[PDB]
Amino acid sequence: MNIVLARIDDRFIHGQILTRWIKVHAADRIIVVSDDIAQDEMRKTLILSVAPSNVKASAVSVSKMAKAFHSPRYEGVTAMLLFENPSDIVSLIEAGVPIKTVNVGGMRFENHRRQITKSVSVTEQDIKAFETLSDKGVKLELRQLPSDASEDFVQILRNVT
Amino acid sequence: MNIVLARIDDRFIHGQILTRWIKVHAADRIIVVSDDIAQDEMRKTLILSVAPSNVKASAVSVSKMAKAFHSPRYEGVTAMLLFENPSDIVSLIEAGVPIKTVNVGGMRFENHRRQITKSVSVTEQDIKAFETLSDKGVKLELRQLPSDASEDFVQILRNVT
Amino acid sequence: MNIVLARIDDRFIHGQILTRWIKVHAADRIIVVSDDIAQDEMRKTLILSVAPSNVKASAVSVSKMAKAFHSPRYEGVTAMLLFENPSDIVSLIEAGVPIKTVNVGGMRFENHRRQITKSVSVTEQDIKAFETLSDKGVKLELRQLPSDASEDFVQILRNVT
Repeated sequence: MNIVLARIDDRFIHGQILTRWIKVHAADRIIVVSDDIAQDEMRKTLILSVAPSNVKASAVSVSKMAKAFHSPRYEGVTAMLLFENPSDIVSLIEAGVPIKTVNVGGMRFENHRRQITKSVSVTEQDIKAFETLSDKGVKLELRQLPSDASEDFVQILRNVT
Repeated sequence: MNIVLARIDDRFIHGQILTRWIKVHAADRIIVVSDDIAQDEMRKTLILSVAPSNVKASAVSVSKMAKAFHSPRYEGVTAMLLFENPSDIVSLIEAGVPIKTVNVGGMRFENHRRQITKSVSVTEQDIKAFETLSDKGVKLELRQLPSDASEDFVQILRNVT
Repeated sequence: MNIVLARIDDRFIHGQILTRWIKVHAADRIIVVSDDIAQDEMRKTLILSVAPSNVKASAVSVSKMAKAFHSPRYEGVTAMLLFENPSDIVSLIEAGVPIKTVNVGGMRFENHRRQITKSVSVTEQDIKAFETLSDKGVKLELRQLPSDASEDFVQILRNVT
């Protein structure tokens, strides 16, 4: 399977954002990878119900994604993955799915989170995982649209701790 | 969770009806609450597949709705509930979800039902539940669109028995 | 339940093809009948997510289809079935659902398949089932659109073996 973009985004299929990434990479499908969202009936449906037509969408767990990534059915398929956070990306790599770059899009603020950028807010578990990701050599970029200039997330995160 | 309208409607996501209620209350999501529909794979999909985009939709059971209503994830969220009948509304209130008013939209006729209005047909179990609903103080209104004048369902139902 | 067309198509809800059959028969719902697709979470969603609105869609197994076909809820309902292959059509008939004609649309080529027409490729199991289908008296037709002239599949398949 050809993974064209792995993106982090708390809000998922919001506004014209995701559509713009799609038109640009010409992807066949969007897959939300998250164990929580895959076992939660009220949230799997509700996420995949505002995704664009002419585009297949589905929500699976880190385990099925791992299995699907290697399955021959989707051989050559062009996809774009959506993640709620950086740990499931780590969990997915520890299942044998190579992810070259990750586009950090947004992680909504909460009272126990630490705002790092206008759109990204992290916890302690989030930071460890962003670390581990640079350790596995994964490029970490920050931007909403294909037209915003790519900022380096690593430099941004470090200047904060 | 902010419940802006609890509606009874046998036919669900039919015509422009539901869309009109949505534009008017500006709701983020539509949730179908029914135990039968939530365990029936051929009906959960089939109901939520003709719902409008720009609107998240999902079908849960009286039990998960109860749980979700109080969950902090959906805190402040604006929703509109859809019901097949008045018993599940009673069942939902006996789970701790306060419903102020209920908009009776339609309950299709059947051979063992008693037609009460052009669009509502009830059974004996339906009537008991509409009673219990006025007992819990729930306002019961009748109308299809936000523009039809609100008729009183209670007075209408009583004039029939 | 009134079955207006039973169609074989590996690619499912692709292009304007299916929509054209729908407008022509005026069907309320599209049901994908397949045991594999019904138990595969990443594929049930992903198939039914690119189907047209104003049309209810769902994916069930040969067993539930059998059950639904006879259920009184969907009495009189007008539907169109989608199949991945000819065996599940046989499996469905051995459950008590009469299918008069089957429209062969496409079965994508693979390395272990034998191309029979520009769009149909079969295996040994496929052929036996197409046989059994002519044995049960099921008319087998070939065409993509309601406007292409109906070719006979049986004559086409035989000229190949």
